[PDB]
Amino acid sequence: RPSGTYAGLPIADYGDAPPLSTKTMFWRTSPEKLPPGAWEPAYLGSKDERVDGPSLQQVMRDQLKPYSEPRGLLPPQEILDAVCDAIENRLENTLEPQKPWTFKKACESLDKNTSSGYPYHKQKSKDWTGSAFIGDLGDQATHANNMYEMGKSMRPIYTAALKDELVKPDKIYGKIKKRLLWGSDLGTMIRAARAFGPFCDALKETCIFNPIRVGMSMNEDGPFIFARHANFRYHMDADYTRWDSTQQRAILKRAGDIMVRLSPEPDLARVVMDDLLAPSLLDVGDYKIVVEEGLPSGCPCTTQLNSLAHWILTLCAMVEVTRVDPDIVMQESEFSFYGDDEVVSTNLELDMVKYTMALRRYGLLPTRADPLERRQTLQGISFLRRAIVGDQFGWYGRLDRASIDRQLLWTKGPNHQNPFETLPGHAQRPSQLMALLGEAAMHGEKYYRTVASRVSKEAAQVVPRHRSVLRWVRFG
Ligand SMILES: Cc1nc(/N=N/c2cc(S(=O)(=O)O)c3cc([N+](=O)[O-])cc(S(=O)(=O)O)c3c2)c(COP(=O)(O)O)c(C=O)c1O
Ligand SMILES: Cc1nc(/N=N/c2cc(S(=O)(=O)O)c3cc([N+](=O)[O-])cc(S(=O)(=O)O)c3c2)c(COP(=O)(O)O)c(C=O)c1O
Repeated sequence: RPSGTYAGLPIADYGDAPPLSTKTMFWRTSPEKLPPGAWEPAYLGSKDERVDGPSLQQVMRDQLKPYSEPRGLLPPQEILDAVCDAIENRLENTLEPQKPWTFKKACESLDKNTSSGYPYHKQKSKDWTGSAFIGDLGDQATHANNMYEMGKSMRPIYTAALKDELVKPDKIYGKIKKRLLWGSDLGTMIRAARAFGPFCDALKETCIFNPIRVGMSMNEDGPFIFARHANFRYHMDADYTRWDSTQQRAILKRAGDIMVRLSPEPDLARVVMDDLLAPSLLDVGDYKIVVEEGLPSGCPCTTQLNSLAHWILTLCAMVEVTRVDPDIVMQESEFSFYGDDEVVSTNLELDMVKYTMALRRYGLLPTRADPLERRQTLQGISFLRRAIVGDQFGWYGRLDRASIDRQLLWTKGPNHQNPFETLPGHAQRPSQLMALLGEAAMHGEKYYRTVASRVSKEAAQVVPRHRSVLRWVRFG
């Protein structure tokens, strides 16, 4: 029955979503005071002692606004078609054909320590026997799977949440921001896993010679990835603001068509992709609202869809500007896409001003670093949280010290209301401490020493010498 607009978006029904969480999973590693400008867990609502801010619902409405903004322009249809053929073609020539996913495999693949979403909103593990969903979720899972096998449509219902994560302090103590998560319903997760699990698996296997890098290991795969990029003359590393909310469904639809066409049960996959990209029903608590545009997350094959969309858009811009055919562009370039993160290396003479304009024309908001700049060295180019570094031995991804120290101050634990509480006792995190030494080692012995000290100090409440970890971490 209900009508109107919530955060600029049409209301379609009453909502069933539980209330937004007021707790964080972050705990300080020490009771001492935080260094100034330190990152902290994002805002926790009216109950947050650190600051008096608006309601979580208001913070969520802020995040929903960009979804009602006008879309940018679709790329010129001929470029769009050639690019999409060229990307599909590239995948046909590289991906290993997969057998269908079983219902059993699909259910196994899901993360069992997160919510089931609409309508039970229970942690998946609570109806999971080890090998099958039973009880309530078993009924949802079974129904969804029957619909899948019958090629019948089902309207996903997403549940909005806000992301508990560390953030720069201005997002707590200034203008408060917190990231919108889209939380899928178990049924949609099942259908999506069955439909697209094969493609995603096939794609992960090619993460070194195909540009969708999802599933890569920074440590083991990065040096080969980065060495490939280095073979090309110009390097650029666009950063994008609000990638997800600025997507066009029409482009996501072209990405999806490629996924469907490269899946083992394409007729079944088609029904699922059409449900995923049909106007989206999102439960914000009081209301379920309809979101026609942007990317709907928590798919969970979304990161692939998104990366694929990114590949389409970047390539469309490049082709529009250089006028080189998309296949030849892939001969003369090396891409890395990981959702919204990009690295483009190319031999082509690319007009950076025109490239920036074409992306802005599509609705995207490219930004780096302080139009897009291109460099003749990969040194310093950013990828995920790393800086790409090269030396006599080769290339690697070095985590910035910011993130390193940040991991020294904060640890994960059970949800609580006050993030400045420390956990009692240990400090049960030896693996991370070592990895941190590793990450610190790549910064040189001077820095490694500092970090070694703190790591030792904390490990009190085997820490190797520098040259041995550095060797283990780069080569090992
Ligand atoms: C400090 C810390 N780091 C976490 N993971 N961060 C990731 C996590 C991943 S993940 O392998 O996709 O989970 C990262 C992956 C890539 N990658 O190029 O494939 C790169 C990076 S990055 O160091 O360059 O940013 C990745 C960083 C995580 C995520 O761990 P989890 O949810 O898998 O258990 C946690 C949470 O436990 C955490 O406390
Ligand atoms: C690039 C990349 N990074 C991921 N995790 N990022 C996190 C994620 C976390 S998390 O909030 O514990 O999930 C990080 C936590 C801390 N921390 O000091 O507690 C530090 C860091 S860091 O800035 O040093 O790298 C954390 C980094 C993740 C993990 O994201 P997700 O499991 O929450 O969905 C992925 C997922 O595939 C990913 O692809």
